[PDB]
Amino acid sequence: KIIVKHVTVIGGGLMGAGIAQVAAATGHTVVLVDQTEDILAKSKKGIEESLRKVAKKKFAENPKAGDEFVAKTLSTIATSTDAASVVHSTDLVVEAIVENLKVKNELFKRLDKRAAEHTIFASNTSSLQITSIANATTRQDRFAGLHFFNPVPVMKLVEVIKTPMTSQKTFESLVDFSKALGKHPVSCKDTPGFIVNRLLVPYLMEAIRLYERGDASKEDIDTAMKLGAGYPMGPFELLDYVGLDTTKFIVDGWHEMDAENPLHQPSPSLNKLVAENKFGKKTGEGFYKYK
Amino acid sequence: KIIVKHVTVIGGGLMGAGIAQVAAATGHTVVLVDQTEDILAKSKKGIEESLRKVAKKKFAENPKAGDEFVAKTLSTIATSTDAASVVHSTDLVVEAIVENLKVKNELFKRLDKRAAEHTIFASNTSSLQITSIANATTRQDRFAGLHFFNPVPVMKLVEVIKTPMTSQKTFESLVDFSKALGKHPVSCKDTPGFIVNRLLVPYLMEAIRLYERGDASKEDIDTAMKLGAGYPMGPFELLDYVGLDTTKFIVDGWHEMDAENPLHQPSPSLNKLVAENKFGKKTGEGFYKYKAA
Ligand SMILES: NC(=O)c1ccc[n+]([C@@H]2O[C@H](COP(=O)([O-])OP(=O)(O)OC[C@H]3O[C@@H](n4cnc5c(N)ncnc54)[C@H](O)[C@@H]3O)[C@@H](O)[C@H]2O)c1
Ligand SMILES: NC(=O)c1ccc[n+]([C@@H]2O[C@H](COP(=O)([O-])OP(=O)(O)OC[C@H]3O[C@@H](n4cnc5c(N)ncnc54)[C@H](O)[C@@H]3O)[C@@H](O)[C@H]2O)c1
Repeated sequence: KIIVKHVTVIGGGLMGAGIAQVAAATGHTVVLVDQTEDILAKSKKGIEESLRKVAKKKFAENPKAGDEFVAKTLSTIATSTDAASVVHSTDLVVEAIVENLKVKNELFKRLDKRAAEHTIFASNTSSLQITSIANATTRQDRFAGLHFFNPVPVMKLVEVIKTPMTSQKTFESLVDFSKALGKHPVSCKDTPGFIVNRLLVPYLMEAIRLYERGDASKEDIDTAMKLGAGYPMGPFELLDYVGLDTTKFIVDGWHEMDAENPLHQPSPSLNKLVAENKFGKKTGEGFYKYK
Repeated sequence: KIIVKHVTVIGGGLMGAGIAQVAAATGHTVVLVDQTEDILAKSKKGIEESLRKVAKKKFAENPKAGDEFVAKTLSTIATSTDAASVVHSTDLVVEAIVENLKVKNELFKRLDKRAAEHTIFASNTSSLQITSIANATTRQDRFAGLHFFNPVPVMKLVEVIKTPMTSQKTFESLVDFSKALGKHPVSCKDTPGFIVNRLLVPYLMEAIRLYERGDASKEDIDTAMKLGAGYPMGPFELLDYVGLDTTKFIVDGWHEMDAENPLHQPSPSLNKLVAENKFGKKTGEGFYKYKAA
């Protein structure tokens, strides 16, 4: 079996940085790749700060160990601005760059030529057909989806997306890697939305349409789902938390792919908020105003 | 204002008994109504067993206290087989009987003649237009929906449904009553599913379709929604928990009113289980099998 040990994470953003951190924390050798030295420096800095925040807690009764732990985990993460030079002998490449199909495909088409034979390619894409990226290579049997959830270092779920061409060997390798990260992997075919978003987003859009219809206030709907369905956050609180722009992008995609399905119909309210740059918590305002 | 003190609860089933229990526990005088003295005896007995179970846990440091609590609550719950015999002096009627329009309308059409003038009529129905029931009476301004959730004694939410004719006075009165019960009322128009079921049920159906479509197993979908979305129960565990027959019933209704809507298309797997009398935890088998206690 191909036991993933050396991992190459391309993209030091919210997800990429978290992926790199959990891999390193769990004993894997990591090379985090991004476009500039500045982006990388900031990315690794946030990883350190996150690790320290946790250490200061579990190592109160021994500050020494705490710092050794952080230094150790942080020392097993390398950085680079040239992915091509790092994939020569990497066991796994996990991509988490800008959500743009053209950019992603060029990336892998290029990497496919440098990566070792056994190297597995995986995308953390939320709204893109894994197959639409696996065909940019001649490594389809070792290409798959590995979808994580933010905050990566906390969220225990990982969706292992297998395409019709993905081998069983590649699948089990990713399932074992997921468990090695201390995650609980589930399986799903290469369908839009996979499992979570496919069943969550459309529900959130329905929550918005109920409001636009004037049937109930945003506040009551949120209260209804929390007390009534036991959800951690009401649909609008969650919409703001995950980003209104992010949500809109996913739904618009499914809409352009099947403009007939009533579940993907655009929301006037959602568009207006995205228009006037109100993306939710990350912008200080979405359906609700924050801090 | 007219504060609800006397409540007539019609239906001693799962929902009704719970409603009576919470109302009586919070200081309201209650009359539980059902078809036979036996059914009523069984319901009130179930209310006692529930109160004593809550007592042993709350008054563990003083069983005597817990016995007084139970006895006091149980004492303010009278039982009658004909509601018309007590509504002339009740403040609110909360109906929770079989889910059938004709039966409900016949019930309220007749109670309308006994209930005092100030009496408010409320239906706990899940799949019927409140308005449809209200027009069986000439008291539409004092008619509304008061939708609870099982187990009533635990679930804090209560949906107060206002029809175009419900008066502001009736609405406020029901909201206050909701708070007096220790619940949290939310407002919604008389639309199919109200809030919770309108957003919950269609989602449960998509879960089933995702599975029947063979994109993922039931087990992984449940795991995915529990860990990825933070839900207490995965879609298939919740389906089995609320009732596959209860669910199929609600969806068929919506499907019937708007047959072209894809969101209400029937589930082959759901129908098959329902047809085989596999209703979920109620029968020991739904999408999953359970220990027939
Ligand atoms: N945004 C979310 O809420 C979310 C949640 C789950 C999964 N995702 C998935 O994660 C990936 C990135 O999302 P994010 O939130 O981490 O993004 P982000 O914008 O925070 O970070 C992406 C990083 O990629 C870098 N980047 C862009 N193009 C690159 C290229 N050609 N090569 C190398 N680095 C490049 C950027 O400079 C940036 O630092 C996407 O594939 C997306 O579908 C996003
Ligand atoms: N099942 C749920 O989870 C749920 C949740 C919310 C609301 N509801 C609603 O609650 C109501 C009852 O549901 P339930 O689960 O409590 O039912 P149930 O089957 O447990 O009990 C219904 C009770 O109504 C009585 N009944 C029938 N016809 C009657 C009549 N003409 N007069 C007086 N009593 C009569 C029966 O004898 C029975 O004891 C329905 O309107 C339903 O849509 C159900």
